[PDB]
Amino acid sequence: MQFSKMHGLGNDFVVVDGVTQNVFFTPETIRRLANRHCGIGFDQLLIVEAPYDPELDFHYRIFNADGSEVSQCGNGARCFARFVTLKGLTNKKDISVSTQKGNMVLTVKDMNQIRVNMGEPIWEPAKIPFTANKFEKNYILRTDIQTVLCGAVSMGNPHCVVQVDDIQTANVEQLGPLLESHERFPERVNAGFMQIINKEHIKLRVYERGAGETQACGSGACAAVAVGIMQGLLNNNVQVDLPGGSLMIEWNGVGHPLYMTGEATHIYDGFITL
Repeated sequence: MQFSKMHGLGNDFVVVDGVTQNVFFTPETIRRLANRHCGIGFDQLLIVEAPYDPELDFHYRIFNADGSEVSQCGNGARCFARFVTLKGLTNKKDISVSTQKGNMVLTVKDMNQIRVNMGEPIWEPAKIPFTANKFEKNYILRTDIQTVLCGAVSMGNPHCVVQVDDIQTANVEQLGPLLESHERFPERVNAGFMQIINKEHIKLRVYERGAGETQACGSGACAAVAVGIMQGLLNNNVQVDLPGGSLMIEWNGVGHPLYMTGEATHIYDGFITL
């Protein structure tokens, strides 16, 4: 079985062409391959599978180094785009791929960058879901250690954004878990902590629900910029500085989809029996 190693936003992946290969991994296998000393070594592994829908071009499923089939933050979306074109699985500049959570449209820019369409951010409280009387630009959340102000959005997963004085000293370790599993969030939520530098530049740290703080969470970057733009604190087209890397977020208000631009680098190709 042949594969290709790539990386983006501090995370290195192992992409596999499951469209022409009948591959199938089990938690064990993945955990074994994910081993940096006895395996291929990688943070995540995604498989390019055929979409059983004439509407979509491809379908893919990311995997945690643990072997669990994750599905959040739209990770490896650019790696999938770059891989799919490099190996010549398509020739279209615009690709419609689906994941465990809905789907998205990616476009390969001439700048070799990959622009992703995350659709329009959902604000309806009950549609996030988030228990709130009505929509507010600033919801008051109360935690055991303190009451905070935040914004709630939705790309497909629930998102809670909190502004901080300094990204490095943000009590993410304590507050993150507090917000992640809050009662006002029926299905938990992704707690994002962002620090505003300019009206077009912000630093952020996300605490993925059921996972915790990771290298980078695409979705989190989108949500952060959304509330920022809705709050009128950020301009359209904002750069997001995540621990793993940077991202170019674009959005022109309600009635417009939210675009997320980033890049993926191909390192090498490999072959492994079984």
